[PDB]
Amino acid sequence: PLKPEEHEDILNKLLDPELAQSERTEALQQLRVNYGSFVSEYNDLTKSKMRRDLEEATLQHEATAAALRKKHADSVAELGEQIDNLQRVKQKLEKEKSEFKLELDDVTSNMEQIEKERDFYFGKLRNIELICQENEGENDPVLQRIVDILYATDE
Amino acid sequence: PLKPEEHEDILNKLLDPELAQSERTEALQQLRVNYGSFVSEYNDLTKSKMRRDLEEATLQHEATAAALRKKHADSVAELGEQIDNLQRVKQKLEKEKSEFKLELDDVTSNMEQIEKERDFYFGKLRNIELICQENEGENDPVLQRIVDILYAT
Repeated sequence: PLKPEEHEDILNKLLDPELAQSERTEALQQLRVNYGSFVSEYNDLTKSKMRRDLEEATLQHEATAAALRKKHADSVAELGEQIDNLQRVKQKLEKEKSEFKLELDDVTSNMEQIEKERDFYFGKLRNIELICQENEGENDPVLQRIVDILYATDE
Repeated sequence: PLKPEEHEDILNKLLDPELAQSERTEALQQLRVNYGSFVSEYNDLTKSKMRRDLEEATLQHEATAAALRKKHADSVAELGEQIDNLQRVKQKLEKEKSEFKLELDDVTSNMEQIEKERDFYFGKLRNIELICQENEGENDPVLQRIVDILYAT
């Protein structure tokens, strides 16, 4: 805003008639813009008019802040709910991961005992078969019964 | 004072330099008291504090929205990183769960066979057992060897 100082320098400038027509025209513009945008607004401005204006800015700012707050809050919640989900999911998977983890070797080293049981027996059979063939020339009908059991098949 | 354009009709009186300088000095004498009145009204304590008040209100509001936006873009980043981690851990547990699962599917089926083989063999042994009890009325030394094998530890 043109301080009373600066305005008066312009009015003494324009006083002199032999001032250039580029500086006279420039100096009255200065006074045109200056009056244009603010002087003119203070032609009406009542202490009440601009109290309401100031108050309305205030309302508008809080309304704007509040809407922003609303938005941010909804976003944070949604990120939070995804983390909760994933966590109900981390819980559950590492549960079954462990529930599978040795049910697997409950059943597995169950097995490697049922293996050497199989091998225990298989070896009894291999030795019986041996004996059988040491005495195969005898045509022993009982031995033949036994031999026929050994090589009998439905594995 | 001067309507927005009893002002403007005088910025053009002054424009023509051939105005007499006894009514160039009047048209400026009026512009000068106008401004006198204007500045003392612009300078009014209530109106000036209201001017400052409004200015400072917009500033603080801008400062505050900025702080709120930042607090928000930091949160979302931090929550972002937690969410991605929980997904890469999710995928890791998914792999681990099913690989344990697929191994017990292969190893479960793998021993219902081995069992079948065991029972097959035990059956044979039981068969051979029954024959040895039929013929221990004669007592072959060969049979005794077979019996000895049946009951070994």
